[PDB]
This record gives sequence, C-alpha cells and structure tokens, in this order.
Amino acid sequence: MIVLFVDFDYFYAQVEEVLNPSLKGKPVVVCVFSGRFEDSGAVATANYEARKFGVKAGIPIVEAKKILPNAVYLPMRKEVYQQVSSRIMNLLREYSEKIEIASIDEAYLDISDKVRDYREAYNLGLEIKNKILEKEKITVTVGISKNKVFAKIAADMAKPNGIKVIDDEEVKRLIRELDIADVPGIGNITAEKLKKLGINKLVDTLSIEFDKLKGMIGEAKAKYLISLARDEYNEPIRTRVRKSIGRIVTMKRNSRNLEEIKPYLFRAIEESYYKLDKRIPKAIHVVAVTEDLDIVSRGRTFPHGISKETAYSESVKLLQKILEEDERKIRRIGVRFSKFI
DNA sequence: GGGGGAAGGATTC
DNA sequence: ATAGAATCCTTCCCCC
Ligand SMILES: Cc1cn([C@H]2C[C@H](O)[C@@H](COP(=O)(O)NP(=O)(O)OP(=O)(O)O)O2)c(=O)[nH]c1=O
Ligand SMILES: [Mg+2]
Ligand SMILES: [Mg+2]
Repeated sequence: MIVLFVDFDYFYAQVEEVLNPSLKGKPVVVCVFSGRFEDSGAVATANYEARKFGVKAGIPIVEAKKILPNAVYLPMRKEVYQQVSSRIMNLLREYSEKIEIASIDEAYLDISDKVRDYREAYNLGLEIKNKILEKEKITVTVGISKNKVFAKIAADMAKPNGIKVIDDEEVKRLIRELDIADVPGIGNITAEKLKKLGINKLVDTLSIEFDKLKGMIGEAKAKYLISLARDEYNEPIRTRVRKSIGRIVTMKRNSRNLEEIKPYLFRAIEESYYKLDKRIPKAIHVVAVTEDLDIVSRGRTFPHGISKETAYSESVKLLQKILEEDERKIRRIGVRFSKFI
C-alpha cells in the first residue's frame, strides 16, 4: 500500500500572498484577534521568513509583535482560505477516488491502484505539485510511504516546497532513528512520559514490558506505538465525516454573571446553526474556557433532533450547570453540536 | 465484562 | 491572563 500525503506550506499566509502578491518576501503573520484588548489573540500561521525568527502557530500576537514589529500582521479570513482550500481538493479528487481530507490544508491519497512502485508515485507527486501551482498558484509538500503515519512524517521533513518518498528500508531506518516526539499524535505531555521511561525512538517500544507502557499512556496509544514499531500499522484512507460543529467566542471581560454571558452564548448558537447546513443534531455541548484556561463542558443528548429554539433553551441550563458545579470565571463561551441524523 | 452517556484529557491543525 | 476548531481516548457511571 502506497499513501500519498499532501499538506500546504504556511497555508493561511500563502493565500494572503497569491491574493496580494506584494506581501512576498516580507515576514507575514496571520492572526486571530479575540478583541479583549487590541492585539490579544494567537498566531494562526506565519510564513517561513517570519517562522525563521520564531513566529509559530499558537504564540500570542503580543509575543509575536515584540519579535517583528514591522512584519505584516493580517487578520484571518478563514472564509477565503476555505474556498481556496475546497478548490484545491477538487483537484486532488481527480488523482484518486479514495481520499481522506484530514484538515483545511491536508489530504491523504490511496494510490495503490494507480501506481505500482515509488518511482511513479514520486512522479505523480510532481504531477500534483505542478497542477496546484498552475491552477491556483500554491506550493505544497508531498509525503510518500506505506501508511498514513509515515507519509505524514515524510512530508514534515520535506517542508517547504518539497517532495519526499519513504521507502521500506528507510522506514526501518526511521523506526530506529526517529525521535519519538516527532511521531504524529504524541505531544509534550505524552512525549516525555516516554522519555521518563527512556523511550526516545519507536524501537524501544518493543523492548519495554507492555503492561507498564499501557498503564501510563493508555491502551490505544500503546498499540499505536507498538504496531508502528513492528511495521504493522494499517488504518485505511476513509472519507471523513464531520462529527462536530461549533463556535466559541472570547468575551470582553471575564464573568460569572449568567446574563452578561448570555448574548455571547446566544451569538454562538446562531452561528453554529448556520454552519450546521441541513444536518440536524441530537447532542449539544456548552463549553467554556476558564480564566486559568481549563476547559469545562456539560452536554445533553435527545431521542430527536434539536431545534434552534430548543438549543437556546437547554444551552442556558447547561451553562447554568457549569457555574453551579465550578466557580472560576469564564473567558470564552461556546457550543458544540454532535450526533447528527 | 462491556456497551453507552457524560466529563475530562490530550492532540491536531 | 493567548484564537478557534475538530477528533479520539480515558475514566467513572448506569445498566443489561
Ligand atoms: C497549527 C495550527 C494551524 N492553524 C491553521 C493555519 C495553518 O496555516 C493551517 C495549518 O496547516 P499546518 O500544516 O499545521 N501549518 P502551515 O500549513 O501554516 O505551515 P506548514 O504546513 O508547517 O508549512 O491551519 C491554526 O489556525 N492554528 C494552529 O495551531
Ligand atoms: Mg501546512
Ligand atoms: Mg497541516
């Protein structure tokens, strides 16, 4: 099985460039402004000029601007990149029927039934990198390997505007000399919970008793790492179905007062129902971010769909329940709708 | 034992 | 004390 992974390079910023080509060559930063105080927010992405100096996803804008004040700082037009992204994915749907669209900027492709070795898979990578560049003028990065995980690591090395093929002997090489935190799906809390037991690369998973490994990271992550270490990881390219729809907004002040929070929560419900797009949900979760930035949630399921007016009603009850059973102050309030019909 | 709902956890982009 | 969104897994809990 040969998986072709694609992921666009600094996606949000690049769109800003192809839409205003002068931004080229400068360090660019796409920001999410919350409104609390002007320049409160996070950095969605930054181009590799700006990324060179430490501007990365997830940093506060206030910490970005101290490092590059004369860099361009644009607000996010996700609305735009989404339409740009949808056009690119229709381009990939012509190179295989079996395609997983992993996110706004990512796709996996089952090319087992369209090429038969890696040389032609590599060439089909170039085939795709160019038809993107001509149609829509975007550079992307291509990973190639035997399953979704290793085509993802392939692409992470090749960024930016790069193409990479991971053959079966370097697969065996990487299991041996890939530092474990770089495996997709383990971040820093799990990353050193494996350093704390000496695991730095995938190989060492086989050389550790299973029960001690399971007892700490859980069963699913254990089989995940072990099967990856045995060259026995197989999960298929599946059409992704949205399971969750939601919106969450930052309030201008922290508050525990039910009726000042209400308009935001109401605004979040209206916007969430627009995005629902004729899919009727059965579950609603009122989710709040606290002052210390913990995430509290309360949910409810129904034997029937939820209507907008029913959603309004129960949301307040779930929001009520939140502050009854937790007494911090809320900063961002929002809703999530699950269990569609 | 385990399916199923609810809440927290961790990761992703 | 900095966005916004989506997903899978774990743990306790009800129930058969
Ligand atoms: C990681 C991350 C990404 N994003 C958005 C903007 C990114 O451009 C896009 C994710 O694509 P990516 O592969 O995570 N990062 P990138 O495409 O900007 O840059 P590159 O792939 O590392 O070259 O979605 C966020 O809004 N918050 C994030 O924390
Ligand atoms: Mg990308
Ligand atoms: Mg990505």
